[PDB]
Amino acid sequence: MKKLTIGLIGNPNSGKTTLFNQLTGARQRVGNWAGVTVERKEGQFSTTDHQVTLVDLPGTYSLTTISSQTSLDEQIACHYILSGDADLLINVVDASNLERNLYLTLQLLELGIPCIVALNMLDIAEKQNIRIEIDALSARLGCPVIPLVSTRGRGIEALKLAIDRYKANENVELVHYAQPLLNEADSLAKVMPSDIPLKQRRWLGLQMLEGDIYSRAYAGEASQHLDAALARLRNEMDDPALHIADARYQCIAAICDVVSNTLT
Repeated sequence: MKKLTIGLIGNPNSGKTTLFNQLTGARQRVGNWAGVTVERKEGQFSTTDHQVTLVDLPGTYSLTTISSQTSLDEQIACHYILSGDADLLINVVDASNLERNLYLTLQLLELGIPCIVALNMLDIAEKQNIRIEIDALSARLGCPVIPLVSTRGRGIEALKLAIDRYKANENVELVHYAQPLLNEADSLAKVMPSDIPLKQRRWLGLQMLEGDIYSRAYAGEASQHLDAALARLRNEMDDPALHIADARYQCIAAICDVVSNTLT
């Protein structure tokens, strides 16, 4: 009887649409996202405790662009995620490309939104001699990791159980950014719109320092101080955005080094 909203997000070709169809069945409506013709499909399903509305978000590899430009999918996903409309997210992860998918995963966890990872393509990974340590991954992410076992799925039943048990993510250490980057990002966050949570304002600060233009619309007055902050950081270190990317690759590489093993 309790209402609950979940956003479904993952990379393109992660199995997310198939999972959507499996969860909602015939209980779906299709429209378009506001102001664009990009399709917005959402549906309903029930758990033991909740009546769930599932919103299918457009596929994306990340919520940020530091190069290039247009991405209506990425702007829609980023805007919805930052709106706070969803009570939680299901992040569909391709097990056979775990390292690639964990960038988006890391962005969600750094935003601090309640998240359940749905681990998909397990059969492909296994046939390709890849095995993933689910509990090690969950320990490092601070959120549940559910293998989507297809046989009598069952995978969906485990997923619904986690939905009924959803809670805040654990405040684990994820990316280890340089302290000057953290300080300047915090100084930018402090001047952003007050109605935005502080974790999200700090994340936005780091993204602007990396050079994301998608965020700046959300950062309000912070955009007026970004050049002075960048000047200080450039005094502290060569290419601070490169330092950000290196920190991220380090984190993901370590996680994959522990979590992903050969079956044979």
